Amino acid sequence: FQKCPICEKVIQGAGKLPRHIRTHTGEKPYECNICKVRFTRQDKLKVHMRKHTGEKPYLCQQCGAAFAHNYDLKNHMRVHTGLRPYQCDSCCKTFVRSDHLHRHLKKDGCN
DNA sequence: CTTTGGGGAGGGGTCTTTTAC
DNA sequence: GGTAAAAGACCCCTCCCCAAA
Ligand SMILES: [Zn+2]
Ligand SMILES: [Zn+2]
Ligand SMILES: [Zn+2]
Ligand SMILES: [Zn+2]
Repeated sequence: FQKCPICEKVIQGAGKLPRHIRTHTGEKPYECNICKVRFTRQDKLKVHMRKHTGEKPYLCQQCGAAFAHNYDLKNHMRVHTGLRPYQCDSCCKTFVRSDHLHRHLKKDGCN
């Protein structure tokens, strides 16, 4: 949509350019009034408030288990299916999180 | 020794909803 | 009444870090 005036990086998000250039300041305008811990963006503050309020919006269809994070629900699925989701296309190894697969590719030669 | 698994964080994208023109 | 930009809601990703395999 538009280009960053500082880092000259293009953002495809509509209206997300102000969000990007606000990170260069380093400010944390959003503050948790309970724990006095400040975050970078409003949505990050909102998910942090789930810790204090105890809300568990993510539900398992069959288990009924409630989790505060989407990935926690995804990990719970692995106790039902027993399937490790991420797979390396060359070394034929499996991983339980996406960054673990990325770490394997960068750090090791896979083979 | 290296590798794995998870917590917490920041950073971008898409869809929708509000808001300022 | 209409339009476009920003904010929200939620999604995804990787990185730093470190007990635990
Ligand atoms: Zn920038
Ligand atoms: Zn808090
Ligand atoms: Zn379940
Ligand atoms: Zn591999």
